Amino acid sequence: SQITIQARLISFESNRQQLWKLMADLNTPLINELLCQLGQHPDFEKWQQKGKLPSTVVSQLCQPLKTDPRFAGQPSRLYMSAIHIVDYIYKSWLASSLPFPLVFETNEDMVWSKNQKGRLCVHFNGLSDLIFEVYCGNRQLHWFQRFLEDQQTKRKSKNQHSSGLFTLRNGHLVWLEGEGKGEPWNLHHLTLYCCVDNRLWTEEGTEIVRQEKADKQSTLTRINNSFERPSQPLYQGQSHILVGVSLGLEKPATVAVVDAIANKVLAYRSIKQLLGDNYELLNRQRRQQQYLSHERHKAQKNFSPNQFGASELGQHIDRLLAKAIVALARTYKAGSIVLPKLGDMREVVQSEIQAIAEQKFPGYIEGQQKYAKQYRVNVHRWSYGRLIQSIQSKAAQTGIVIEEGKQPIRGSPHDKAKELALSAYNLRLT
RNA sequence: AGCGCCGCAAUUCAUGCUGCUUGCAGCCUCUGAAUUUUGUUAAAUGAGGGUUAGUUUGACUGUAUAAAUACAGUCUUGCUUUCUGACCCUGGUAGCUGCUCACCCUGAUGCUGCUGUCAAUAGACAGGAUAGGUGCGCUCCCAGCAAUAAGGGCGCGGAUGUACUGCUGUAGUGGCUACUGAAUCACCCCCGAUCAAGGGGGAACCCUCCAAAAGGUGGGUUGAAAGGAG
Repeated sequence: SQITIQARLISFESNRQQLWKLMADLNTPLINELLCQLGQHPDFEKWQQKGKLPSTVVSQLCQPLKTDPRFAGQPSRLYMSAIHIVDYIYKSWLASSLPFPLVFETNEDMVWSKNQKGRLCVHFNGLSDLIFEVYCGNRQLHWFQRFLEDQQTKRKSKNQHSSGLFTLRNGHLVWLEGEGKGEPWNLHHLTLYCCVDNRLWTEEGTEIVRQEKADKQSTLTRINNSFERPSQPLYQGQSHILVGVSLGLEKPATVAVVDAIANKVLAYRSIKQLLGDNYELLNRQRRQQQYLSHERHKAQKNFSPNQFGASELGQHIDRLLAKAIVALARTYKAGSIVLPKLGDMREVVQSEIQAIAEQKFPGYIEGQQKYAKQYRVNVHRWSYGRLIQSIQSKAAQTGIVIEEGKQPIRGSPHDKAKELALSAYNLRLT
């Protein structure tokens, strides 16, 4: 699946300042001016009647800005970066003191080469003089090494390699703000974000992609190419087994590995089981959540800038749950991980508070509402969207599917997980 | 008092265990779920602001496997995050500034709360998280204040006046920028780059050999995990 890999690009002060002048003082002005000229263009409104502006506008407004004196000329790929950035920003709008990123559509825009010291280096097409190396960890090193090897593998074939099978597919070159003062090229740390596809790493995965990619002069000309390709068996997840993930307030995500054929349950993996040594994180996140809503509502107008919202502990917990759920779907050979819909979750939470209140104080409504009010204080709504996103990401990475479900309104959390998995299996026939 | 968490107990169980008839039967050593109970000089959550290009969390190749996986060997690079651990501080001055304030009444997802000494409310040297609630946390409670939610009272110089200000400072409390002191570590320590870069020196535990023991070798562990950037 798609995944973005980071790397710190490193070169000398001369090359860095050259790039800085190109971007911050000769292309960031280009970006801003193209943005206003999009704003100050006579037929601005007529396109909003459709709600989308096609690629025509930037295509015709790209070239008049080549010889504008304040721009001092850019390499062609930097013009492509600018036009793609304005495309991205106006698409994000139609729904700081830091230069706009650089956008590279394909890998051929990046040339890789080993130096005498052995490290990988990357230049960009149309630049050819800046020798930005690549800095990264082992979790990313094999990625860049494989990009270099595929580059070396296309040239030996006299450039008869299809571009899709290449591992690296996109790339973002951005500056990142830091501390200190002085010049900003030696202050903002350049970083390369590489977008790849794991589906195109394992040899079996690579051979999977050829069939649909044909779906016309060179449609099948250079499909077959060996590369260097590790062969690892594709994870063949058998169906008939679903891992429902009941989402709730007190138990945010409890799973039950259901064998739906005989309605037998294979594994009631609770959250204390889905997290292990990471269970201590769960309550911790709530300790932060109850904190934030206390401070966020305190400064009602958001006037006071404080540190609330400090950590991404929710993100880490949520991806930990994703990893554990996919691992526990593998261990029982599950053919899906089942999640409910966030659209059908606003009522689920409130039904849960009401049911817990009734089971704690039966009939005594004036005490039921009291208990519910002090229960909303202590246990807050989970970041369910992050959970669903991270679980879908890990499921795509490993290969298991995510299908829609329908959480039951009442019952035990394990009972809700089991019945949610069964409901998803029932909907699977549809 | 109330509520959420933690797991100490019991009970009932299984998602757990036993040779099966392979789905049933039986019992709670390991792994857990629920209900109730309990808070023990006990188990386990939790406990303030920062700090590493940190270690493990990798990839490939042969074997074993019905396999998650284990071993052997080759390479290795540092990106962004989460814990844990260790460590450092609870900032100094120079500005732009917020936000509120006759005196009152209860009081608000209102504010503050650590030990100790001097000292007088208000706070200075020095310790430092174990920062009020004896299991822990809290929009709950308490102690204090409340001008810094409301909301309702109520006043001296003034107003052409019908509105509004003084009693508002030589305050209380939050932001922004700049110069600044300590950590700049992941077994410990020294030297370096922090657009690059690693190399020394050492202690704790090892597997094994020279022998006969000790001692002296070769290799290895000295916390782990996660990741799609918008």
